[PDB]
Amino acid sequence: HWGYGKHNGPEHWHKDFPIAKGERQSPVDIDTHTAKYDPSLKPLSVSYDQATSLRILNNGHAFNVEFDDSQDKAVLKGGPLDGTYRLIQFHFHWGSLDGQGSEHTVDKKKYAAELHLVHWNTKYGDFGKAVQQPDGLAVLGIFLKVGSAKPGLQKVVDVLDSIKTKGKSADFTNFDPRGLLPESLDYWTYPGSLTTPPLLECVTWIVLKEPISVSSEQVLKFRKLNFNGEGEPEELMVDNWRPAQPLKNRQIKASFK
Ligand SMILES: O=C(O)Cc1cccc([N+](=O)[O-])c1
Ligand code: NI
Ligand code: NI
Repeated sequence: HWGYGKHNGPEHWHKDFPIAKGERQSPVDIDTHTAKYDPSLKPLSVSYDQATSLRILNNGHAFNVEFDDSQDKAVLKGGPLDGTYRLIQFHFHWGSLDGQGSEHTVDKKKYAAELHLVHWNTKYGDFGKAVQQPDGLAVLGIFLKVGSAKPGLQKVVDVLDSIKTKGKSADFTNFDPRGLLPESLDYWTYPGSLTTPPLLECVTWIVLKEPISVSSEQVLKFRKLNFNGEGEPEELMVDNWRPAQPLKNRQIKASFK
């Protein structure tokens, strides 16, 4: 019964999941000066025109916007990836304050939040099987800074009062995740892991260099969510980020010079 506190937070997870101290854990600090430009990288293809959003769920640690992943409707290809990766969900990690919240850091800089678009490799047939493989997932990570509002985020922000507490869901159809992407698809990539239990080492991370801007008011609404279930004492859903982990024997590659 894990979480983000003093008593059950990241620094405890290893007792249940020894993989927490593994060789390819995420997130990491991205040292921009030491990431090497890789000309082998094929260009990134994000194909979200046919996406079908279904539902938004407060899972007790974040909220997930879930997609129909029963066909190739929203897919990621190219970049560092071999093959086709299907969008299953996106979620965010965020802070109690604007000065923290991202999982990845960039030269030790923390952003206010980070958006994760989670995709699984179709060669494995479903998500559950994909997470058992070293190349099972591709997560597109996008930093959020506080400034101007992000218009394409507002639909997400407005429904959050309907999923305040753990286990609540709401219909969330017709949402276009294209409206959450920055202009540039320049990226860093490295092999890593999920950042909550069970911490599986199944992720090719693709972290975009260009952040999106969201308003103060938008992020404030994320911080009104609750970790707890309805009828339990209120614990605001904030600081649901794992800190940077050791890079170990990995290289971070850049798609750009
Ligand atoms: O890495 C995370 O944010 C945690 C996590 C936990 C469980 C599933 C996830 N997913 O990527 O579908 C992600
Ligand atoms: Ni538990
Ligand atoms: Ni995540």
